[PDB]
Amino acid sequence: GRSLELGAADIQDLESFEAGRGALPARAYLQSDAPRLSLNGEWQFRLSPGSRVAPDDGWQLGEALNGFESLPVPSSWPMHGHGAPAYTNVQFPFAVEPPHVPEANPIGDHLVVFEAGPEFFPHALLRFDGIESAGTVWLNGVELGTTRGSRLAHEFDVSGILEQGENTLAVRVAQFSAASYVEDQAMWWLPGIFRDVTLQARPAAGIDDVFVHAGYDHITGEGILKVEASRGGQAIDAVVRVPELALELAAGTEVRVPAVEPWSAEVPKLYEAAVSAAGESVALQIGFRSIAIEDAQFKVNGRRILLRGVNRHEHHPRLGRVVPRDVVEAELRLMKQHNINAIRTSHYPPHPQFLALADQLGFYVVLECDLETHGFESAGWAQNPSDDPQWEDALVDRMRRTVERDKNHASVVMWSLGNEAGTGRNLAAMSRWTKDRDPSRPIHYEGDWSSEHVDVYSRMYASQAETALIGQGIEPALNDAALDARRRAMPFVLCEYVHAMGNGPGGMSEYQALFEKYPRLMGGFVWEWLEHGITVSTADGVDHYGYGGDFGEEVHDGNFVTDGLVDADRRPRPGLLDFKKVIEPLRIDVARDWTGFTLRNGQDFADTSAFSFRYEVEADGGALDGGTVDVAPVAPQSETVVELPGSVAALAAGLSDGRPAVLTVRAVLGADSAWADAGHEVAWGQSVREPGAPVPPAPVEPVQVQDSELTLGPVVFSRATGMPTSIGGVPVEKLGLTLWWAPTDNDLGREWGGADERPLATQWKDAGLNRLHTRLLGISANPGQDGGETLTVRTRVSAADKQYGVLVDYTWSTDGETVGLRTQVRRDGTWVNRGFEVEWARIGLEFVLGEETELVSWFGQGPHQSYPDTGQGARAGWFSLPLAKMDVEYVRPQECGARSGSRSAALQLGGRTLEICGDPFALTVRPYSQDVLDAAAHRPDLKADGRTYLYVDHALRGVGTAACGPGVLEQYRLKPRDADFILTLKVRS
Amino acid sequence: GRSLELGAADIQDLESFEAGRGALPARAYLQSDAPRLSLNGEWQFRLSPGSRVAPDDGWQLGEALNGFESLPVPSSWPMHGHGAPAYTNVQFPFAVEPPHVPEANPIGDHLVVFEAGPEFFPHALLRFDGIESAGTVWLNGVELGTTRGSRLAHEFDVSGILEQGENTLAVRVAQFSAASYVEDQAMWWLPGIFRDVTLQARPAAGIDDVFVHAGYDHITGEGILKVEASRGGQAIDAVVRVPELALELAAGTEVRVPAVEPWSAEVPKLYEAAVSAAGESVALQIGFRSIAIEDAQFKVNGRRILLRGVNRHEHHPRLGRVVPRDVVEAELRLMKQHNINAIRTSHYPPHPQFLALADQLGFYVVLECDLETHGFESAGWAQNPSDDPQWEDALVDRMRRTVERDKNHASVVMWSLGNEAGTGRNLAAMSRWTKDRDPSRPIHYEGDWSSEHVDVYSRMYASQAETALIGQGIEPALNDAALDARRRAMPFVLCEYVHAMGNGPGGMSEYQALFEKYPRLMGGFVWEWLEHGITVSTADGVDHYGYGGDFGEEVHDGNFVTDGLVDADRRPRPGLLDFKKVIEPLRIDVARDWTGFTLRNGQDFADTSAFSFRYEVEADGGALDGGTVDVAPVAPQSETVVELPGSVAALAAGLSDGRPAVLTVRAVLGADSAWADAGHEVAWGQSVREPGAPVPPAPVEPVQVQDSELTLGPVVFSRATGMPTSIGGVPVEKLGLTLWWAPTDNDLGREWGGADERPLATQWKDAGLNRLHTRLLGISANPGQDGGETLTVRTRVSAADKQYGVLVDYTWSTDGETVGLRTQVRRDGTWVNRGFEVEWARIGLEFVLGEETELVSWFGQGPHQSYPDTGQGARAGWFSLPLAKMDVEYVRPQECGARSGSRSAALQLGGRTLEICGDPFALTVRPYSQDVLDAAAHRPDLKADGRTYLYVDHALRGVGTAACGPGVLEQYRLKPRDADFILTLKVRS
Ligand SMILES: OC[C@H]1O[C@@H](O)[C@H](O)[C@@H](O)[C@H]1O
Ligand SMILES: OC[C@H]1O[C@@H](O)[C@H](O)[C@@H](O)[C@H]1O
Ligand SMILES: OC[C@H]1O[C@@H](O)[C@H](O)[C@@H](O)[C@H]1O
Ligand SMILES: OC[C@H]1O[C@@H](O)[C@H](O)[C@@H](O)[C@H]1O
Repeated sequence: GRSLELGAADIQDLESFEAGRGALPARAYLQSDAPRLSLNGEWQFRLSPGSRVAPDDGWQLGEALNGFESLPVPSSWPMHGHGAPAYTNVQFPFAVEPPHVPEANPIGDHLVVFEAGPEFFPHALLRFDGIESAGTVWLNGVELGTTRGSRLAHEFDVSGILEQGENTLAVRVAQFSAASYVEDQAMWWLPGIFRDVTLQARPAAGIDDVFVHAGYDHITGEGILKVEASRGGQAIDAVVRVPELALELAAGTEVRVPAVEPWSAEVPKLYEAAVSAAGESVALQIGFRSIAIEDAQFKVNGRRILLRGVNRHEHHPRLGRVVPRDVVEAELRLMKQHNINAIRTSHYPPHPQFLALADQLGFYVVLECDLETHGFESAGWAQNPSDDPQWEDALVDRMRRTVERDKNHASVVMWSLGNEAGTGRNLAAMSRWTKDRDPSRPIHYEGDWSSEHVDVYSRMYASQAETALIGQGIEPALNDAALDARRRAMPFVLCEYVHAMGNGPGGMSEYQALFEKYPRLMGGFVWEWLEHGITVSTADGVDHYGYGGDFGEEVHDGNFVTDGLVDADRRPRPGLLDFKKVIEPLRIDVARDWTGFTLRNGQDFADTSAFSFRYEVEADGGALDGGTVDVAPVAPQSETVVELPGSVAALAAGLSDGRPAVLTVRAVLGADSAWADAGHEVAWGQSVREPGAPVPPAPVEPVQVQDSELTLGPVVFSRATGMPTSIGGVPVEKLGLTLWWAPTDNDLGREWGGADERPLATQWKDAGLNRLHTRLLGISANPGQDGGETLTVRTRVSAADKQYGVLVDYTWSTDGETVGLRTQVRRDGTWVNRGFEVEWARIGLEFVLGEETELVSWFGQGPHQSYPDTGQGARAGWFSLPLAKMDVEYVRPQECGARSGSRSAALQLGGRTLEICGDPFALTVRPYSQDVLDAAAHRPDLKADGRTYLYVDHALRGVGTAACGPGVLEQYRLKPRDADFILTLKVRS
Repeated sequence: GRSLELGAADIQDLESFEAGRGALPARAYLQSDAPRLSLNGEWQFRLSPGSRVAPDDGWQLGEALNGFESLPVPSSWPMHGHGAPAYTNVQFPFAVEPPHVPEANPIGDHLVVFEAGPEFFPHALLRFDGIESAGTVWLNGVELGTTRGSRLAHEFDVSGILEQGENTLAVRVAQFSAASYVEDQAMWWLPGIFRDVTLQARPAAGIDDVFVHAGYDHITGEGILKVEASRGGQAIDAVVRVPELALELAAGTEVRVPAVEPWSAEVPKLYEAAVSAAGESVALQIGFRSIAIEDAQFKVNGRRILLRGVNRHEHHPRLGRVVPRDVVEAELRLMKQHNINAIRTSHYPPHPQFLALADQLGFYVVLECDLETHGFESAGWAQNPSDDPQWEDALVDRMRRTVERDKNHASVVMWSLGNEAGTGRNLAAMSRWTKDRDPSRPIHYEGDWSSEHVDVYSRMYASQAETALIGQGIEPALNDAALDARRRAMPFVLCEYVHAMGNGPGGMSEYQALFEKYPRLMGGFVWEWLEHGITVSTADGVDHYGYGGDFGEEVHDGNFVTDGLVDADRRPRPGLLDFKKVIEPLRIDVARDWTGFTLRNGQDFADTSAFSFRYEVEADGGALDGGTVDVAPVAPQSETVVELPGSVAALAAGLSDGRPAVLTVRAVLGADSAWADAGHEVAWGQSVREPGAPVPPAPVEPVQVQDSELTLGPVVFSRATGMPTSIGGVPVEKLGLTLWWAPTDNDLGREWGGADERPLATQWKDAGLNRLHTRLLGISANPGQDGGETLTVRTRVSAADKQYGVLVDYTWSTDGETVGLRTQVRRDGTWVNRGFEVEWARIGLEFVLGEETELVSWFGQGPHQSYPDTGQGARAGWFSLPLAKMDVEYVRPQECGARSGSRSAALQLGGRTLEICGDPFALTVRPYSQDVLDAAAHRPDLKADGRTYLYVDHALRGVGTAACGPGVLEQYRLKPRDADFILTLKVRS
């Protein structure tokens, strides 16, 4: 049996169950004075479709290069025209038959030439901080070894192989390997050398690894310091210095520092330090803090903390898995600016530079190992690597490298074994290894609800209801009494919650109230921080984001990648603006009589000395009063009542009733910080004096009659239809009832529970809410006042093939100045379809106007959108925006931009202005129709058609988080019902 | 309360529950010598969007016409650019709130000027044979009345209103009315005056109505004749004459004719007749036949008959509901040419000219009333007009007019109350009325399974299994013993079965065998005769059919309209070719030794004297023998063994074994008939001498080896992939396994039963059968014979995210002339997905070739396609066709064109020819890919890409009728399994 296949040897290596070979022991990423040369820059690159046709020519030596072109390094090579991105959620892009790999497997050959000076001898190494997913490395033709673990560091000794002067480094990178089976994160598949490549010397009498142990005794205030140092795995002599604390001690010994200032996300105190031996010195930043679990609470420095967190993937719209440092610093400052205090590195270790920034700015970090086997769930977890003993060594290695690299950073308060990888013996081995190596950080893993091998109980997307049961410690018991006992003593954290995809997330406040009420609840991490949008440039310079499927992939999960609080360029979504308010660290309850406000300090450690408390009274015209009030600092977890100047209460008392006015109290930064300038807003509260009920016009104008038209003051009606065609000279091309909106991403998902497995969008489509039809029943003019008349138009709205409907009556009235419009809705028949009760998106009206709108003004909530279960961040005030800025640039267009709680509005159409008033309504204005919005898959598919689509809603439905997790909560649902609402219009030129 | 709405009076009339007003009594359509003038021609026409804007100007008088243009009459006015067609299946296109109508309701004003000569006085009438759906008629400004019942005749007296000379006739037609609620047939909605408009004089002493009663005593052979005649509802004096029978008798008296030749679809004997009084004479055609039910059988003239039927809608691709007479005669001849003997006028009376043609050519007709309320089912039948007493008069009227018009035609053997209209008191009133008026024809209605008010038990799409239970009279009992007793004594008919949508129908033979075995089974009517395709002409002159949705309708049911045995232009689909064979009236079983054949006469009345029995022996070269054999006529329902000339058996006996040869016996017409010429084929049978097993080549050629290629005789392989790239100079761009085909219309429907409600196409999509991926495992050359070698390529086929797969091994061998190819398939893992066992469409191979193919030849079954549960009409022989004629022009492209039972094949590519041989396989050749075929929604979306896609299948799955009714029967399913098949190839230039 002759064997004639090509590349069988390269494939066997890619199919290996083992960790990479030929590498130095795993250690910490350390700032050293040892000489170093970054090989980052312009490399040469060649791509083959698979191993069997990957040329075995002499390319590794660098001479006679055939078929190479320039490429930057680090890089995600699909970001530069070589192949294309492919995004899948749970599903693998290849056949599930481990350890085998497909035949279509991009192979990337990388090569660079560099100069090695004398200072890199006799000893040196090469360091690779990230290769996705399988790398083989040669130096001057000699093989160093292989890399496994795509976001993990590898180091190769080049002593006696690195030559003085010019050297040639070659790296072969395969996209898919056996390791892909354990790297099934929901994100873009992006092969490449995507992190630093560095040459580092290792002088004699140096330092290879360091392990900081900096604890805090919260009773005495002492610091407990012990800095370990080793060479070749052996503890060595070395001296530690921290100038600020008047300390010089030996490595390996534990000392009590009489008084330290503890480290926390709120106060990230960092003492500079150096560990030095004869040949090498290491620069450290040390944060004193101790982590402990007691009374079923997660405590730092003796206090239960509340995690205000997000899940952070690493992604950049033009460079993929390469995130420039300027972008890292930016987004982390942006996080702090929105009151975030915690980060989960979903689902792999980040760039090693991330850790120091986290220590400095202040975040509680859950550092997570690179491991996820989600794609094995659909087959009942059969062949899951997490329980296959042949994978033990490879998975322990992943955890080892994860722990060693970042074990010195005070910001890491939990080690996480991975994400959605089931349960198995290998996961238990990873946990046992970590607990032995570093018992100073509790262990996290959500995949095993029994929680046998962890220290905190973690779940994702648990309902508000179950969260409250857990907060009270009365969730259902595990069958094993011993394991149930353990878990009931564990604090609870939501590693992912309030899925922030598209319009939403809804129901954040409900979670937060539980967090504040129940100590056992640690808090939660929003999924997720950013949208993984990829910029696509088109003809005429139009720029938009692409998502799953837009790059010609055979298997994908669509727009699930754009599920973030900010877009790929870090521009806030409305959800982040709401999130900031929900998690605000201070609560300000302004008194109704404007005499003062209650101030609760929600922080865990800091008092209120960093904040300046300011007040301002705003009214119709401008601002009437304002200033700053001094507050004796308030301790954490306590409250006080702050008096306001009597002048404020006097304004309120002498306010002619019916005049609108808003008192706003804010807590801003008194001075610059590392993450924001002075005056940055942190918390706020308001008290509103509402405008009185709008005076309904006197019906003293009669109805003129003609053959095909009616007129009632500034309004013109069509006799045939009964609907306005003009108001004050403004063409009304249509007016009608609305019960539907263009489905959100959440409306496109299932609400599990109940016998109805259809998404809300499908329920609506089956019911006909998107294609309503109106029948005219009657037109009638009725006696008004002193000659005038009202005009009642009676209609019935329904849909083809349906028997249910609603009766809508429009009653118009006018005095010549302002048009009054009453609308009555009455449901007719039983609103059931395919055996389930139909629900409504809204109860409102759609005005279609023939003119374009330039500007929208309103008194209500703003500046940004607000729906019944969102809008926490929208405050009471006066707002005005150009039309285009009323919209929201979601990647898949969908319902958005409604302004709930509006009392008045004003649209500028050319030279005229249309004013709407009435009891609280929601306001939306768009230059396109609802059907155009529902059809559009990307922003370019939206086109203005010269009209103005105006929406005035009396009732609205919530948005929820049904795309992943709970749907709209009961209190925000909208069942069919009768309704009645009044409204006044006016046009002025 | 002033009332200001427009058109409220016209709308109230459209909402009327009552029949049309002001019309003459319902009567028969009669050929009379009274003067007549057809007003058909070029009319003037105007369209308004609704009643409220329909002008009330002076248009009815004909002077100062504003906005009218020319339009033909009769017409379906959406067929001429006024609006557009809209097709819905079950669902109404308007809100379901009877009797109300929508505001978007096209109003069509029609007008013509004509001359009335002296012979139209003093009495005359105007006759309208069809107006959809509500007409108001004026003559010279004077209102005559209104029409209700869209396919029913109305007559209006114009005495004292018709003026001598020039007259002006005006008709206002509304598309939607209260009557639309009872005209919910599955078809295009097409308003208009779509049938004849005729002026007819009514001289004094004339004849208004006639009622023929022509029975047959099958014991004596006597005819029982009684011709009734009436004027103004009163029986009158009149004399009846039938020359051929030597008869002159008075109307109203019953006589025994000593000897008549009975009428039947097989022998449609018609005696000419005339009923005459002083002023008028009527021409009649009389067929003597008596209908009776006894021993739970449906009998004509004392014999149980077998219905070979189709459901006939009226439709024309360019004129809509207007079917020219030349097209009627054509399609009915086409029906007879395919052995059909029965017609159901689904679901309304046809054009009155249809009846005479049915009497002449010979069909058993189920004449069905215009009534269907299907759209009320989705709401639990609430508000169903069939049980609403306010609709009684309007529904009795529909049945009255239905019965009166056609009561004289022997071809009508059943009256049908309507279709899918539920159960209700009005349906019972329609039945009571019919039984009293005409007790000579049993009553049919499927909507009430209890069968309380009918004479035959009717069902639609009952499984073969339930049909067999009913054939034995052991179906489950009704709860009411008295009704169960009645129904068990009733014969059973399938008014709709073997849904003929797209590829199919499958499972026809199984039904037919039950029809022949069980007397209680009357037979069945295929759904349906024609596709309702509408021709759409595009730039460059390309012509294709449109279906539901292609005309911009808001609500539609897609391609369900193209569900016919022939296309809109009456070109046969493969299903009709199979249907003809299944229902063939004679069975011919040719003996294996070629000594003779068994002949069963399946007819009910006629013997075999009309047929000439002919034989022919065909072989490789040409024909070897042939002739005609004389058969003593065989009586109905008996059989005989016909000897063939000894010369035929001698050829078979002296045939060198392994040589293929086919003996075919045919029954053709001995002489011309009214529906076909002499030599037309009616029945056939065959005996085949198969070719011997193909000799596998001697493996005496070795494997040449190169860096990137292997070669084994005329074959070139790629070392990387292991797959052919050449055979004899022909580029092979790809070769691989197939388990999937582009879903048929049947595959897009649900198979109710079992916990899996997904259509087969969705099951396949979820499982990944459409996106298979192959991994190379090994390549190996093995010792052959006298130096030669075999080449085994080992592969594993699967799909992304799936663990199941198949192992496919290709073993090649050659002697230099012919390539031998063995293929072994072994399933690997459990083929389950989303909790249900995956099924396969096929087990085969796809050859993709770089050259185009001009011609395809094969020995097997043809000329037309054949799948496991179809192809009855495909016979054994030798066939050759240009590539384009191997395809099938279904309106929605889908899997089709496979040739099952193939033993050899030959493709001509330019100058060369590729030959395939082996054990029985299925052959398909296309100029495009399977994905292009699945994506295409219409024919133009198919584009040849310069390649040749060749499919060789070892196993195939059935097609069934799951689009509506049973899916693939158990024995034709294809579960995943191991398989093995051999095959030889050869290229000759
Ligand atoms: O103590 C106040 C601060 O608390 C931090 O945890 C948060 O990240 C900051 O944005 C700020 O709110
Ligand atoms: O092994 C994976 C499973 O683990 C269980 O603890 C959990 O309840 C399941 O939902 C699933 O995640
Ligand atoms: O008796 C033979 C004939 O029977 C008729 O019913 C049929 O319509 C004809 O096509 C032919 O088959
Ligand atoms: O009233 C309509 C119903 O009539 C019943 O006899 C039948 O079983 C049902 O399927 C439905 O057709």
